[PDB]
Amino acid sequence: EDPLYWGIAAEAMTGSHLDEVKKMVAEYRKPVVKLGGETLTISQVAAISARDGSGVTVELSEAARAGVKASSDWVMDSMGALQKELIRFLNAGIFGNGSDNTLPHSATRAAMLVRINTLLQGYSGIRFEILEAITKFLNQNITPCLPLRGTITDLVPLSYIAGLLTGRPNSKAVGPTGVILSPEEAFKLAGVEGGFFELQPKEGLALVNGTAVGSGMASMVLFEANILAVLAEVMSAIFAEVMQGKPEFTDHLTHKLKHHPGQIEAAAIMEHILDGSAYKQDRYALRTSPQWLGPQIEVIRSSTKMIEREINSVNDNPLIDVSRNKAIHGGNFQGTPIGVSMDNTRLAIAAIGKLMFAQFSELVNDFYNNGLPSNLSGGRNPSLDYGFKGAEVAMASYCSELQFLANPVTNHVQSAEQHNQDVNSLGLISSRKTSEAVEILKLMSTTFLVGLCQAIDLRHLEENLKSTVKNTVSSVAKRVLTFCEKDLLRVVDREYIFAYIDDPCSATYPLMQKLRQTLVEHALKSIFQKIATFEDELKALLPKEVESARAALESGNPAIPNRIEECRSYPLYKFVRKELGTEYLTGEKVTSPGEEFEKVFIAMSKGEIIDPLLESLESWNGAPLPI
Amino acid sequence: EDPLYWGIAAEAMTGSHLDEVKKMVAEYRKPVVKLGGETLTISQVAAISARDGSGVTVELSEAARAGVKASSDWVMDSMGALQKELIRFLNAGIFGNGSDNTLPHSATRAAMLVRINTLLQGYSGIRFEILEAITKFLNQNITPCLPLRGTITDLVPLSYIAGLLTGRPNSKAVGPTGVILSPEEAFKLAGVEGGFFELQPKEGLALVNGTAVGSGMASMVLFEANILAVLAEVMSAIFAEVMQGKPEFTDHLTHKLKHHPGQIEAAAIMEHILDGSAYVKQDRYALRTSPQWLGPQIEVIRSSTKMIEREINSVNDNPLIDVSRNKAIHGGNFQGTPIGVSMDNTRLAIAAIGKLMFAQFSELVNDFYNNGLPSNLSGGRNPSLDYGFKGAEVAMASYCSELQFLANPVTNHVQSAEQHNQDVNSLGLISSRKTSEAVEILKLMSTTFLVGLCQAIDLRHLEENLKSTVKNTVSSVAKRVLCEKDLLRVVDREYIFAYIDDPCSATYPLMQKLRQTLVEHALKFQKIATFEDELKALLPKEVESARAALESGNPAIPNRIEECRSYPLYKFVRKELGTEYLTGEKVTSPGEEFEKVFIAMSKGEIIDPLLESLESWNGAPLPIS
Amino acid sequence: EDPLYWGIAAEAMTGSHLDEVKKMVAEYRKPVVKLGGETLTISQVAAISARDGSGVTVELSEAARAGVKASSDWVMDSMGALQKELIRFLNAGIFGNGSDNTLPHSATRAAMLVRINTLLQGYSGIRFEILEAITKFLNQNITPCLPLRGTITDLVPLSYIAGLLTGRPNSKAVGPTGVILSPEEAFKLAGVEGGFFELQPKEGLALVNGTAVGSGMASMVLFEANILAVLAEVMSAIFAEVMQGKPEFTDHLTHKLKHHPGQIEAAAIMEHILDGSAYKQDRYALRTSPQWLGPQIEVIRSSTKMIEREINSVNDNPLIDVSRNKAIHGGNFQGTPIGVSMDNTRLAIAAIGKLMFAQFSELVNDFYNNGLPSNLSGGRNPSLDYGFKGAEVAMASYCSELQFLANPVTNHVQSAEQHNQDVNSLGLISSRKTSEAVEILKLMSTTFLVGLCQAIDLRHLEENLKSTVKNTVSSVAKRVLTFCEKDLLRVVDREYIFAYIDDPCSATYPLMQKLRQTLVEHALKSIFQKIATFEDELKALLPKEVESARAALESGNPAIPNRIEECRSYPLYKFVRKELGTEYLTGEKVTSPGEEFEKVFIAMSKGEIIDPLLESLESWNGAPLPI
Ligand SMILES: COc1ccc(/C=C/C(=O)O)cc1
Repeated sequence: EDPLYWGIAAEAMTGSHLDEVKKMVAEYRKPVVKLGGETLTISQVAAISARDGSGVTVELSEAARAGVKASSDWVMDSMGALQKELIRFLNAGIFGNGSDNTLPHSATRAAMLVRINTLLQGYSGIRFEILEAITKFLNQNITPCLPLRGTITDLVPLSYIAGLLTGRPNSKAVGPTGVILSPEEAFKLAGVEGGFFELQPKEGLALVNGTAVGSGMASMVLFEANILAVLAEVMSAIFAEVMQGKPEFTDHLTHKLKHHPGQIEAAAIMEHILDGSAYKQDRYALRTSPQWLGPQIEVIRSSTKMIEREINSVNDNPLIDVSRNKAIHGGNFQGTPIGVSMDNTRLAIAAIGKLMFAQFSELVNDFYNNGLPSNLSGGRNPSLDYGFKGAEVAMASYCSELQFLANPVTNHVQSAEQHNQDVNSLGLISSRKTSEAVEILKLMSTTFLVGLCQAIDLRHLEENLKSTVKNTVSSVAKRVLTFCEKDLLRVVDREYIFAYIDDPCSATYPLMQKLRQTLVEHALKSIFQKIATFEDELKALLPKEVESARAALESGNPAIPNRIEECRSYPLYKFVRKELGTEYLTGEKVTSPGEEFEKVFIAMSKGEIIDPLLESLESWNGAPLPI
Repeated sequence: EDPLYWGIAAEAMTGSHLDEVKKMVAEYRKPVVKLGGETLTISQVAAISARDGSGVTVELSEAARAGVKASSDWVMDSMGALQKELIRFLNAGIFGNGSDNTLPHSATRAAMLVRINTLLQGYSGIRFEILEAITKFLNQNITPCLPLRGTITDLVPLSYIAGLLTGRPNSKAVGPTGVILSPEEAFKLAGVEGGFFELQPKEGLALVNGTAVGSGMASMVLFEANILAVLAEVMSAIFAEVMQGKPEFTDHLTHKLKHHPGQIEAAAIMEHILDGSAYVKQDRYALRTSPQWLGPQIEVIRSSTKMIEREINSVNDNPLIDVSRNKAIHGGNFQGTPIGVSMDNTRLAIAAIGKLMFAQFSELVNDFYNNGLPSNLSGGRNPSLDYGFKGAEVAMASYCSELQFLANPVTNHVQSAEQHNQDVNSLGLISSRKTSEAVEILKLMSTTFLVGLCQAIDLRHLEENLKSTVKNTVSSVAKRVLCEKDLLRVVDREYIFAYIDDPCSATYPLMQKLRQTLVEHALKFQKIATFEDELKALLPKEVESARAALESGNPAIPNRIEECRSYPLYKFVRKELGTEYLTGEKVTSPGEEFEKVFIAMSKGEIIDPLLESLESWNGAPLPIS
Repeated sequence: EDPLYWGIAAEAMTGSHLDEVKKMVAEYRKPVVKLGGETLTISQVAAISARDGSGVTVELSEAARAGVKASSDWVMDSMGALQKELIRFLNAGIFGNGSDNTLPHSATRAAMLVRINTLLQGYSGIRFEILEAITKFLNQNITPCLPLRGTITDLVPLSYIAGLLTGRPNSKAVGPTGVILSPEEAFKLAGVEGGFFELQPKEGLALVNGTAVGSGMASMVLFEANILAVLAEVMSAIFAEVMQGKPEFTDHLTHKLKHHPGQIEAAAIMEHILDGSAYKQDRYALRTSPQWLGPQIEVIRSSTKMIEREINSVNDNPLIDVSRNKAIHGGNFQGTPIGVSMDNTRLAIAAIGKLMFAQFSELVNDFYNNGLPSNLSGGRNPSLDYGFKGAEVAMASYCSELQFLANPVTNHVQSAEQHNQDVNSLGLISSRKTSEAVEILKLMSTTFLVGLCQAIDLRHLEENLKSTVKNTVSSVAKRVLTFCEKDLLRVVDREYIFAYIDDPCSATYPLMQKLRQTLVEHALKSIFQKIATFEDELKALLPKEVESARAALESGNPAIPNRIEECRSYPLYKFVRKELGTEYLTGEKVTSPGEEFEKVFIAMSKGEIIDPLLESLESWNGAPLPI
């Protein structure tokens, strides 16, 4: 039914993207990664790549040993300085001093995990003992030092894993605390039984022939990319809340009629956030965000399945086919799936960043943000509070560099190795630039998320102070003006609080101006003789009441509670504010926006945003609201 | 008659690029960098950016004190909390954990230096005392911690220099040994007296409104780029030396007739190396066209240098305080377009230089194109257990591909920023960062190529010695067993490394062309087998003894490189640094040898031997014929 | 003094960039191009490349014949099917059907001119007769058909010039009117004496070995680029006029203190426009335009000198050195100066386009354009006139594609021709993408220039109608209100005309609102009883007077004449409006913005914008105003 395996690949793209992320997070946090050569996922690669003391360990399935020993025994039967030479001349990378030219140790761990899983299928002719030794290195967090560059997708970097296994004099390894270790010391601390391995024929190739380094980092990258995409879907909805945008842009009819599944899910996710919210036309960063993100999600998801197939592949050469009693020469080391997927993912990451920059730009602009103060200024004095103006420039710098990284790597192939490798995938290089793009998207996600929480608090401030103004205006009108008191309060309804609240009784601001106009309108239809009195009484009472209401709110005793507390998006806000301690940014305090950004960005790097994010949708049935 | 200052700029681009590099190096090594707001060079920025204990210090010219105090007093006489707010909201950068999101402290020192120089002209309205404090931080190697990202070209990274000066609670500084310091501790170690500064009006803008970070690092990059450009020129000649290429490709007529000065100087530099080569006794484009290829790259790098050298002596403040007319001048000198343009153009030139190195390296290691050198430049007796630079060649392609990727520009990704008030911005520092990345990758290719050239040199030394050996014993077997004039001609023509691993191998040419040779003279046969039996019994012994003698340091014919003008770089790599001839019969790997050169290169130790290769050059091409 | 020729190259970068453009335009329009092998300029290449019947002809200097015959005679003395073979196998281009794969005929003419000038030096060993034959083809406008692609910088395209000279059966040529011609017909119509040439040794190489095609189109490109740069400098100043921006951004102190000569000239040019103008803080597209354009001009100018040296070079191989009696083998065919200069110019063209898009965006936005109507709407009814809204989207599409073309071509080199050409410059390809970028910049220049003229007329309308409102308001106040009449007119001074003029007496617009406020302010200090009367009289008179004033202006009889008539920028406006007939775009007429854009864009393609542009600066002394 499925001779070319199109069908089984299609079966993996069914279900919602969120569910995959939910499952992805679930198996990431499982305590044991069992390698059988067929079931490795990017979440398991990521979980192992972490050096945060999670406790995760790697186990090799004994069901695969028989196949591994068979191909190994086959090579010995068909038959050692050639293996020593292979590792020597491939040690051609450059470390220099420092870590700027060394592969990140978490990326080395990813490569080590993938390198094992791609050798368990049993077609590589390498001793199971070597696969067990690399597992000890992972479990005891003993990482060999690999060069950052030197591969076109990974003879050179992988040879530094073989160099540690064979006890090369130049081989170095890092301990759990950053200590430089010699090969002997590395073996002693990892518990590798016996001494250094004397590589048998084909064992050298089995270790260096393969795409594990590129595919390993691509797995780490795509794990973070799948989270950040969902985080982009939810933040677009939170963005629509504080922007008070028309929620019909999520209506399922609109998206159903495009058939794009990524767009339909994205709109359904946002609809679910807005459907449980207590809060010409809207601009594109808001109204078209489902159309904009849909394809990006479809790309990250499709790219995820490419890598997952790669990390469960046999990418060495030649293939030892015991069943047929012959070695098969091929080109499964050509890591084209890595370069293509990372180039496509990097562009999608940049498209996500562009939308976030566009949304952030709307949020901090009083021309577009529907009443919020310019720069999301939070202080009583807008002239001594410029809020996120500095962050807005940073967002432009983030986005600009993201669009530069969106360019591909795979269109720069060189005819290499005496033109024998006249085509090569550049996979790892692409994974490296896509990792850089994710980290910048994390910078943008940190800044954007803290701004939304600032806007949330400002909406909470708007409602409380708009009520205080109403009460004082009504109290003063009942005193003095006795249809005229009903129209006076409609003015307070229409005017944006943050257009006058820094000085409620300034004759140049719209409150006192439009209040007077309403009185003049009625006088023409003595209401004019009382204007002077009304403005005197209001000038004496309103400033005191506004200040009182703001202090009560700042003191935690608001007259009207923050509506976010009853929003489906509350967990993310609760996480930033309550759990992390991210504080309201105001020009009356010394705390700078960056200091608040550190908290979210650090936690986001520790994966602490996964739970509050998923909790915002945990009651979603995975379907749109009926139309 | 130079009202627009075109001519002053054109006068700067006269003389050779080399002389400019020699002056640039010599100034890098001066023990004192005196700032006057007008004479700052990239070499001075590079020398101060270094945190290597060189001892270089910074002095402020007292002549600029008056102008500085004038604009400072004018502002105060024109009249606080706004200066505290300015630095607060511009502290919008993210550091996280580690140093991945932190500006390298060397780049920070560069920014601090340029920041001082761009305020000494007297048009910024900032107290001289603050400039003196930053100078203490530099000379005491007390560096504030700046974020790597957050600017569109430097209100944000520059605000963290101001954050240190004002004693912000989140402000962090690092000591010479990497120890993190508080703003109070920094002032103590730095020697700054009086405590934190309470910024006066305009002083906040004076500190943060410059282009110092972008321009500061472009100076570091351009310093490295200027040197690597000359290194690429010299190595192209050494490449043409070990390749035995026709030196006719450096004939001045060819390059005189194109007029391009970069191509003329490049052709003339390689001509000087080849004209003084002891090997003196068509080619492919990586060799025959290298001057045409490198010429334009040096012109862009040299042009880009002058752009940045003007930027680091400019006044990028705003507003400018003009006391002579008693008013502030609002403009846009903070627009760092010269940084983004020069860095985009320079990165493309770096990529073109790297592309040439890759093509040359490829020719040098391919036995089809390297004129008798062994495939992969293998140095062992058993080529089946010595693949030489095959792994390095793969790394070169990886270095080259990522460089072509970085060759793309940054300045074509401008976003309409800050509520669309900054609807154009230069992105200079971002471009400086990517060009700096391209530079470090080119250092990887130069290290690998340079060590590869020394390998090729030792392989020509092995070839000549073993060519002489085979000739001799062939004449011995010829005189004793027997013709000779043709048999001896076979040895001179044939490539050593086509048969030397097994000279008398029937499948190899030496023990085949001699048969063909003897049979030819016979046809125009009974003495063949005896001569072969005599040669088979004697040639392995004589070859192994001469090869072992060369390995012990007492070869028959000495290495001709010692009598070449290119010897300084070989002596430095092979003798001074300890780099060793790579061979599969030992366990040392190519990387281990690359490490020695890359580290030395990262510390500037390649500069001296490089310029020494051209010390005797008069700066002009030798005459025609 | 100048052994490496750095000095003589530096001497060519002295003087103002404008002067070079002035000289450039001067020699472009000279009737004869005399080739001596040393003095060819891009303006002469451009003038010859034109097929517009300018009458320009090419003359070969007899001073060069001696050198040409010497090297030719030298080859014959040192010594023919090899020349026949060289041209045959290099005829490997593909034309297909149509012109999408054919080199533009003007680009072929550029290549032909450069190909001659690079063979007149006398080091190429080719018969002077052949150089004379190609000259006939140029003078009689007989152009061989060259393929668009097939060169990495030009064996293949140049071989189709040799194919015409040797009468190849596949060779085709185009006539002055587009007629396809065979080689025989081409010779007959051009007047080439004798039959087809039988190429002697080295003559085939002399024709195909060289960079003429890339350098030829680079010359055409840089001629237009030098004009468009000056046009960008002037339009930034005109932009500042209609924007009513602070002119101190051109103050020479600011730019003198950066030392950047391109910035100093750009600011001095703008200062000169504004210094003779009768017309939070300003934004960057305005205030930093000299900083932004300076480097772009320095790049185009420096790139110009690279190409001019290339078109006067000997780029064939081997070089026949008669003086030394030996042929010199080298690599002057490596067209690196072309690729580098075109890549750098393309980026600068994109930087110019980005600033223009930024400026256009400010101009059409009522939040930023300082009183002009949104979209530069010109009709009485803003709801039926959206002005340049459609053009603003087009500008974004222009700019976006320009930033894509800003990417380089020279970082995509392939190891070619059995890896003998392991490095190559890709010059022509780069020239082709830079030509595409210029044409898009022409689209942006057309649209932006017509918008400025729209804004000019709107400023003329603003002044006339603001005066009409003043007179009616004063006439009504003198009637009814008799310090109060002086404050009423100050309101008219402060309010932007186009914020209310479409309905001057709407109670929801700011005119009637802020007029009433001023009356109420005075009444509180009976002035209140007369408000109703004042608004009745104004409602009856003001609409009639506004309409009368607008018709008088539309009828050519404005009460106040258009201040542009006395501006140094008047020529460009006079050219667009008067000479070309570009009409005021108003939603009350059927004419669309594109129709007006055709006129300017067509004329700009015919070089008709050079004179009005230069006339705006013809009285500039080439120095900044004293500080
Ligand atoms: C991002 O925060 C900012 C933005 C703008 C400025 C002033 C700029 C000028 O003087 O033209 C200062 C700080």
